[PDB]
Amino acid sequence: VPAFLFSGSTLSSYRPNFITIALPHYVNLPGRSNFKLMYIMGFPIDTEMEKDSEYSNKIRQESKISKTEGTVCYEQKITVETGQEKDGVKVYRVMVLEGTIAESIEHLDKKENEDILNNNRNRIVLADNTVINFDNISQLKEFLRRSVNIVDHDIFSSNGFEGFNPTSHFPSNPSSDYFNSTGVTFGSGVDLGQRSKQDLLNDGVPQYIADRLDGYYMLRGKEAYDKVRTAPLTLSDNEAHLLSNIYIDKFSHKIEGLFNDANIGLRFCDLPLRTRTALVSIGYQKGFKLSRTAPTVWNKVIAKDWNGLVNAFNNIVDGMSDRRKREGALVQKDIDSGLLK
Repeated sequence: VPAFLFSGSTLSSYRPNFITIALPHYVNLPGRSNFKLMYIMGFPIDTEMEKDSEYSNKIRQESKISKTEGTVCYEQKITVETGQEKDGVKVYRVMVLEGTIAESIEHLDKKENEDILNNNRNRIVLADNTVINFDNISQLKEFLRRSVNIVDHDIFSSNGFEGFNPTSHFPSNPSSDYFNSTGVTFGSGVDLGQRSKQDLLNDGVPQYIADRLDGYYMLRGKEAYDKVRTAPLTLSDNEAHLLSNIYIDKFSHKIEGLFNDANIGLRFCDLPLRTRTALVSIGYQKGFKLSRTAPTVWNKVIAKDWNGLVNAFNNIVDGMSDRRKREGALVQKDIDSGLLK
């Protein structure tokens, strides 16, 4: 123990020095201190011990981030290690050294690395030098999977929020006030009334999906309405999710920028997933500039008053109040889960 130590492969953008490796080689990983690595064979080894040492790191603090419900900011590179620890002595093989989330997921999916990952303790060493210890490799991968998404797309397309309808639909009638502004709609509120095919292509929507919507583009009011009654179109769930997610993500990035531009002492990626989801949902419904479209929400966000933020969602009556309560409950969950406070 640790087992299969030199097996598999290791992902590092950093490949030290410039013969002669069967000898241990030591180096300080450049950006940070301490990060002390001991290279044996071609492989990086992270060791920690309580007692002072010249070649070992000091014991690292455990991150407060939840291994079960938590995420790491999607803008961070991470270090992934697998290994063993006892009695103030820690020895970890570095599987991924300061790589991106997506790279990490990819690398850990490699068959060659199975043995070492299944046979040891897996942990993430964060940019902040704290660590998250996982019960098992499957847990770590799922954590990573959560972390890569800006919003939780399943919640978003749940009936509780934006819903999901793969069939072309017109969510208005000739009597209603929004009739002329409503277009042919797909998935989780993707309205083509102001969008053209080229627009969708530009946003990264696949040609095969885009080609299908021909005739549904740019129709608004009567024409869009009529078109759905006369010639509806049903997408497969897969195509409708793909399309929705492009727009959910596109919109999310709008919300993200506002938050980050506010310079509030943290970035949007540092918020828990559900809260990001909450913020984006209300934006998607009420308009993206929350300073204007949801001031009472916005105030609490930028104040980092999480309890205050929940209350704010509960206290808005736009006639949308049910969804707003569901948004606040997302925030409250993060509170109850310890992701917030």
